[PDB]
Amino acid sequence: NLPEHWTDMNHQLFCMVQLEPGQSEYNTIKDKFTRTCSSYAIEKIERIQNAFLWQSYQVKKRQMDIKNDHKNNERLLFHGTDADSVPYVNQHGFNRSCNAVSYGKGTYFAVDASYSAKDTYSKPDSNGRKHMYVVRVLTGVFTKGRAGLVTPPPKNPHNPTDLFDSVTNNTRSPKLFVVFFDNQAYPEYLITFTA
Amino acid sequence: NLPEHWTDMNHQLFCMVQLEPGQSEYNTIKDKFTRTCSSYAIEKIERIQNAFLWQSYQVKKRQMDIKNDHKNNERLLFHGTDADSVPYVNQHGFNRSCAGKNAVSYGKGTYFAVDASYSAKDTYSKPDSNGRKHMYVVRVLTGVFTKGRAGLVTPPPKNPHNPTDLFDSVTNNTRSPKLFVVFFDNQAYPEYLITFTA
Ligand SMILES: O=C1N=NC(=O)c2cc(OCc3cccs3)ccc21
Repeated sequence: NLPEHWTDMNHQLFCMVQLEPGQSEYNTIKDKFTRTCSSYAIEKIERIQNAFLWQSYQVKKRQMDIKNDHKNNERLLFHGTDADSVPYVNQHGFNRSCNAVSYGKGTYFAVDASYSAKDTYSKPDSNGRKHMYVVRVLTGVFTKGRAGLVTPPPKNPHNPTDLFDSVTNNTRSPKLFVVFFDNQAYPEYLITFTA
Repeated sequence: NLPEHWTDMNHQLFCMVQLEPGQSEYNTIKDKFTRTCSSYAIEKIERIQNAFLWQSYQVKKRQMDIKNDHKNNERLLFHGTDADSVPYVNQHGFNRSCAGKNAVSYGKGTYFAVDASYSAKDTYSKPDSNGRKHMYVVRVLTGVFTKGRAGLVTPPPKNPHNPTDLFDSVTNNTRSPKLFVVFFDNQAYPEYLITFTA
């Protein structure tokens, strides 16, 4: 059930598609980035077409929509990484088993591109190029995190296996989210940029 | 896609079903266990009906079946655990982030045994305060595997010049496998829970 806006993949299951500057899709993703990163230089934006990762993510989304008895479980967030991790993320997505982890041992995603644009996250490569993903994240119902969590806390410790979907730094005004399970995050676009 | 011989769960997403001795389904599990654990006695065997874990597992199996083309990717293995872990595994499956270091480590992941005798060690199936020991029978997507190494946090690449094309799992010995380690969520479906005693 591959999305309409994907382009044909000649019966293959993985491809990175470079977006055409000035078209609707490129403009929308560029705007999300330049909202906080207007001083950077965008080299290119690529659409990640990973059939298997999409499949696994959409199953978790359908499950969370049933569990939570509503949609609104999804947010678009940013994730900066080093060049040597980009092939892994494109093919396999995010892995908690692979920086500060103050809110738990999961994968971190930022509300603002400016945060992911820090050199500690989007490490500039031997040519000055920096890499940041635009990510579909199943944040669902969330609570404040804490150091040492390996899963989100329970919603009520009377039922210890019924968990929050994610954690955050601040529930009223979140700036980061942490997810603790594979296929809770789909890397949708890769931005290559310089300072 | 739920299997047609499961009990009707009446819109519920999760149920444990107590099996009857003398049914083929009970007897095959009892025989698989007693092949190496004849000194122990089974209290009960429960079929685990977890709709969401099943869906996510069967998606991964279909993907590995496509990618590997005509491999037997699935093995039926054992996993001993403590009573405190049983409610989490029943609902959420096998989480590598909660796994202990194994006495012989072939990587940082969830361990599954070929022989029930391995899982029956008190180190894994810790007796509870009533002397009950707990062991899962698990469908595991072992896929294409190689000998593991203690450093691993994912299976190793098949080819060092293509680091993202991975083995599906690792083992202690490729010629005579006795354990498998998996490093990803929804690569193992907890199918039965054996409760047993000395
Ligand atoms: O874009 C990111 N890429 N990798 C990260 O590890 C990461 C981590 C991150 O917040 C980590 C914390 C800050 C304060 C306390 S905990 C934010 C963004 C990213």
